[PDB]
Amino acid sequence: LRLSEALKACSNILKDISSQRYRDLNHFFLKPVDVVALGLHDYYDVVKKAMDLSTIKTKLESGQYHTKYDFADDVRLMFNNCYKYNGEDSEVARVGKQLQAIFDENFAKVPDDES
Ligand SMILES: CC(=O)N1c2ccc(-c3ccc(C(=O)O)cc3)cc2[C@H](Nc2ccc(Cl)cc2)C[C@@H]1C
Repeated sequence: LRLSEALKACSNILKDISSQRYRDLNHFFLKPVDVVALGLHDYYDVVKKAMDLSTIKTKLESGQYHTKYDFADDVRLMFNNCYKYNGEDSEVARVGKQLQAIFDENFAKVPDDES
């Protein structure tokens, strides 16, 4: 599975946002939400499709994203699930916003899909 130049750039961004350098922002997003471990009420009444950084990596590296936009859709899904479930004043949403801002700045530099 050889990725396009755009999706290789996406892989590098994903690695960067998932890295130890941002651990205080990303640790909440590394692995799937586990309703039992986290004590959550009503999570899947609010969130239709869960997403997290490990799943994004699996999907990217197994060829499930055809364009950089498919990849970005799942990054945004992950963040939006967090905001909508937890509320934007929650601690986790606040760090999410910081991580998303880093993602957005870097994703704007990814080349065209056909290059
Ligand atoms: C992303 C998201 O929306 N949620 C989420 C996901 C993972 C973890 C989590 C992840 C790893 C650990 C750990 O390494 O121990 C602990 C909690 C925690 C949460 C959120 N819980 C939480 C986050 C911050 C604070 Cl100060 C208190 C509670 C719940 C939410 C569903």
